Amino acid sequence: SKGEELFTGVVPILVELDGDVNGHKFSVSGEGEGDATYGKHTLKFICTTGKLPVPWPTLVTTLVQCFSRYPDHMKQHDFFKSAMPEGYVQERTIFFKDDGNYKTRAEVKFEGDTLVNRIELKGIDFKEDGNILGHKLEYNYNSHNVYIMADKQKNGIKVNFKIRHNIEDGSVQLADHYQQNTPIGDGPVLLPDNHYLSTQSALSKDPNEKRDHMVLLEFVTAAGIT
Ligand SMILES: [Mg+2]
Ligand SMILES: [Mg+2]
Repeated sequence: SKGEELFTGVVPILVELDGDVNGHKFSVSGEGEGDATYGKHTLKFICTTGKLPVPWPTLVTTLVQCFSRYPDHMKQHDFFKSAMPEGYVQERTIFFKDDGNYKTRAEVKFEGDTLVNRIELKGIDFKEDGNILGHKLEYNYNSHNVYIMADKQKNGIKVNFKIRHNIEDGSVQLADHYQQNTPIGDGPVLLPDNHYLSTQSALSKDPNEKRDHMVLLEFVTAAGIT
């Protein structure tokens, strides 16, 4: 189908983020590839401005749900690919419990044969010795369910989920995600029935990289319709 046909093979991915958290300005660039056939993508991210002022794990959700594997019997519910190549706007508010919040605006679209995620991130009202600005988050990542519903009035989707970030003392830092996606182009898109994406993510380091960086391996599969 339109859009989906662009994802049958391996697709290069570029991610570019500019961020400001409590006045700490930074940029991140990522490169990698995705194979939606297998719900798989791999990326390496670099902080191009120096040291990242927030923990890497807090940026994972912000840093391409078009690479999710939609089972054949759910293909009519894949909004993300249906909006391609023109793309979609992905906006979030991320509430860190007992701490500050991120607001993000991204455009995800093809530039030539590459899938590009371009993001502006703004974080405010973080505690200086909270888990975020105090860098108390472990370098790992849990598996989540990402809940999706149609937003027919916006010709898009509404998405909600709760990220669990492990803290170095055994506790959990919750990050409540509220998300909206709307197409950039004016063509038709697939508006889905309620369903979810099951995610899993592995964080690692490149032993040959001296810059502040994150290597990510992610698998995502749509479910919840039988
Ligand atoms: Mg196929
Ligand atoms: Mg633990």
